Amino acid sequence: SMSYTWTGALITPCAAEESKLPINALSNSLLRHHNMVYATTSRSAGLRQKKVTFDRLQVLDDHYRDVLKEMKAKASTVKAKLLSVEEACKLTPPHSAKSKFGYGAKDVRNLSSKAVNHIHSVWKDLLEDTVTPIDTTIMAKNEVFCVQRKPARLIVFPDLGVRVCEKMALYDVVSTLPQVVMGSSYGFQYSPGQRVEFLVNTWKSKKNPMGFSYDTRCFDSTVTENDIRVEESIYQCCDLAPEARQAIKSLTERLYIGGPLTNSKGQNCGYRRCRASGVLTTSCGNTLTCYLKASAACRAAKLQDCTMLVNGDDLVVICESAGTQEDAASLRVFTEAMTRYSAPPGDPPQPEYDLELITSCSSNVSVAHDASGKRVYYLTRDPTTPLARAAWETARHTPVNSWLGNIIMYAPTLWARMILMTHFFSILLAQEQLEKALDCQIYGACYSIEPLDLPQIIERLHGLSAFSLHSYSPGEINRVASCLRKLGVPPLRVWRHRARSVRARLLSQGGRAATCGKYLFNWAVKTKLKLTPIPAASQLDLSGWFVAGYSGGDIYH
Ligand SMILES: COc1ccc2c(c1)S(=O)(=O)NC(c1c(O)c(-c3ccccc3)nn(CCC(C)C)c1=O)=N2
Repeated sequence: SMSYTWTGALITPCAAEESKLPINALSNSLLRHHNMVYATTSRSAGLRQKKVTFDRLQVLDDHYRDVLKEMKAKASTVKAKLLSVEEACKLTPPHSAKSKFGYGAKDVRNLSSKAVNHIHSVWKDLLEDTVTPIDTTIMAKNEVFCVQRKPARLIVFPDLGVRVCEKMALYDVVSTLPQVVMGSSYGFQYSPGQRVEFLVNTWKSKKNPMGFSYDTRCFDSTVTENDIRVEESIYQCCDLAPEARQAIKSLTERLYIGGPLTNSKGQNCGYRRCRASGVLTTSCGNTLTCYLKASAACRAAKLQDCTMLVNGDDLVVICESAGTQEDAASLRVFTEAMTRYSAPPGDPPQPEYDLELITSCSSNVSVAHDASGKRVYYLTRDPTTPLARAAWETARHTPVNSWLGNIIMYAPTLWARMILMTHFFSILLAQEQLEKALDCQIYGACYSIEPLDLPQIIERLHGLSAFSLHSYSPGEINRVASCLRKLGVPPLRVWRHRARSVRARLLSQGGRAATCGKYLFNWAVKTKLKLTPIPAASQLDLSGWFVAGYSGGDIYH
């Protein structure tokens, strides 16, 4: 069937949207080429509608069913708990979109009786009714990039009351099942370093390693009614409370499979027969589905000792080469299979023979050296989007603070230590706002984070190594440098200078601020202070930071 059908009503915005980067007194210290940075808006959603709208054919064979049966056997070992209304309420982000039934995110969080009542009545309707399509809102995401212009991405989500019910029903499943079904292929169980560890061990466990990422064209749109029912039959394999079995079947029929789309104004826009981007099971379902399809395809294309790493719609395979000609021909077959399974490619896939060239989850493995001279592997990416967003966040307060997320996930990197950290700690000092907790996203989930805790976080996730890395590779250095010429970011000798000031200012405050100066900015000085383990390190509740994926699933931890 058709992924979408459209009545012709436009995708409308809530507030005014800004596409040109806002500029303040801090901007020029980061970025001169302001017109290179933009925010997508509802206004360009027609371009997106065009490309995500197509017909889907699907042809499922034995490799496909065999693997599905392998997955179900694992899922039948899983036991999920039905969350309480209160518990699901606590998992709602504070900035989550308000209900049309007259209550909001905070009324959910602080547990007001009006919100709890409506939620209960939504649950009860869910238990009694398994057919009635559930209303959803379609919006355009405001995201920020550098010119490469991309149309706004679409977000489709049900009402706040449904979103809470989803959590009651499925939060435990989507946190627990993916790991059991897909084992070490489940990308979201990994921190950055654990991911490098897995990619490196996988790579080097092959005689002659060949790897490739697979870029599906609009994964969401390629997901069919079949796919959604299949993944439901996977959820159903779990040991569940009778009320959870029921809610899951009903949410599958009324919501996950398809449903009407309403704009922010109340007008009807059309109908959806593919994955909704804004539901709880978005991450988990895409993952299970991508894995199911790629595992089968790898069999259909006779790939040798193939190892998969899956994150939502993001897929990378590492296997044994047969030479460039047989490798070239293996992937076309792999891609034909994926195509039959309704997962056609964007850019066709290309074999890589050097791990550092493999881009997956928008990151690559790279190498630098620790204080001992001991070669160390770490994860990095092209910093263009991180820096484009840092620019936006320099001038505008935002619901999610990506600069802080980028420091947590990309601490060992050159561009995150020398730029992100220097620039933003410089800003927090001027506002005296070091002690203030900020919101940031990790694998789709919102975390409230105190900047002063960064050293301990970084030590826990990356080891003291991360405060000592040096002699980065020429490929990494070049990309960072080339990215700065593009954006008009000051050269790295300026940031070193700024960082000496930023560090000394921090040392002066004493306490946590001086711990920040000592560890985050040790790189900046000629004669370095000695970095030992940190007393307060083993105090943070880092449980559930890298358990599962939650993107579009409206989750707060
Ligand atoms: C639609 O399916 C998805 C596919 C891929 C997804 C995600 C969803 S995600 O859960 O939004 N987060 C990430 C993700 C990040 O959010 C982030 C990230 C970046 C900056 C700030 C916070 C998180 N980083 N990486 C790379 C590092 C890890 C693979 C070790 C990511 O892959 N990737």
